[PDB]
Amino acid sequence: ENRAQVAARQHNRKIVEQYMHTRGEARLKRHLLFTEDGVGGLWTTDSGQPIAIRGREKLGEHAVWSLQCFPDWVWTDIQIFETQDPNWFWVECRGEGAIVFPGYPRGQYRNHFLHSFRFENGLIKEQREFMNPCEQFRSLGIEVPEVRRDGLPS
Amino acid sequence: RAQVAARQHNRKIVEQYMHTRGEARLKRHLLFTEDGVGGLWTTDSGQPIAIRGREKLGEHAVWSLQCFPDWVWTDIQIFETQDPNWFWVECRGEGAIVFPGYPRGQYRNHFLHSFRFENGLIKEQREFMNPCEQFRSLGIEVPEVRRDGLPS
Ligand SMILES: O=C(c1ccc(Cl)cc1)c1c(-c2ccc(O)cc2)sc2ccccc12
Ligand SMILES: O=C(c1ccc(Cl)cc1)c1c(-c2ccc(O)cc2)sc2ccccc12
Repeated sequence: ENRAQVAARQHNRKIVEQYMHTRGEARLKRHLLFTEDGVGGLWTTDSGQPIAIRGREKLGEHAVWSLQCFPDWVWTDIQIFETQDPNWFWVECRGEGAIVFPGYPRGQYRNHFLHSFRFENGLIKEQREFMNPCEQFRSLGIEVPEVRRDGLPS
Repeated sequence: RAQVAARQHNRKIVEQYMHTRGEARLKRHLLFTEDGVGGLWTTDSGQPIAIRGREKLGEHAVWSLQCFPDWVWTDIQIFETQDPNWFWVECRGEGAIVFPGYPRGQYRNHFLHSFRFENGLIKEQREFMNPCEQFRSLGIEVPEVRRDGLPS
């Protein structure tokens, strides 16, 4: 049993590494790292609800959009965490690139990210991304509200 | 042996931290090293708000019990890692928010916590969430990214 779990964790780690280092035109094939019904997307949004892309095929189609709106995106400072579940990994990293959203000025986006990767049979079943949307607001020229700090300890 | 022993003890401390509620929050700083750091890494400013030192952490807990008087963490999932001294926690949290100068409200959010250990106690705790939900709980307007040109 431990041999099978050990093997799964070593294999899944290699897929996480591959995912995190995928840049440029290779992003068009990142969806092959997922199960046929795998889900990926952004769990921290302006609205409160995740924006998730469901299915390997739709993930490949979303990649076409991503190469237009995040044309040169890179993940940096990658730290991969194995867990007691051989099929569950977390990643702490940063990310950076141009942001080219419709109807907004071209900007430069930088942020800190946490990723969750859950695996089934050697491929990604669920990827979720967590960040602070305030930095994406700033990259688009959108005003970020401020919590008044006068009454807080300081 | 040395790594295994550390991880089992450290997991107990993470569990204790995440289940500390009510007046026991006033003693939660005793789970940290003398120079331990805790705080919020996802803010409105872009910089962390970190509380530095076990003594300042205990002082901050007094403020926290006033402003989050009934706070609980829920849906707690603790992740050990290949570092026996590094743990991650996925959870939710909820309770009243009583912030200076804002209407009393109810705050609910999803959280990730990072716990790094030194010699049996927490050296660094970091909390990550979506500040837009805290804005909502305070009655602060959340900006909206225009979707019109985005796939839907
Ligand atoms: O970057 C993103 C985003 C969301 C989900 C994914 Cl999978 C990737 C980027 C965001 C939006 C988006 C929605 C639909 C769409 O097809 C493309 C982008 S809307 C919004 C709002 C706030 C923060 C981030 C985003
Ligand atoms: O809840 C918090 C917060 C920040 C740090 C900790 Cl340790 C706990 C709560 C926030 C602020 C705060 C700053 C100083 C202070 O002594 C008390 C609160 S300012 C702000 C801004 C946006 C989101 C959350 C917070």
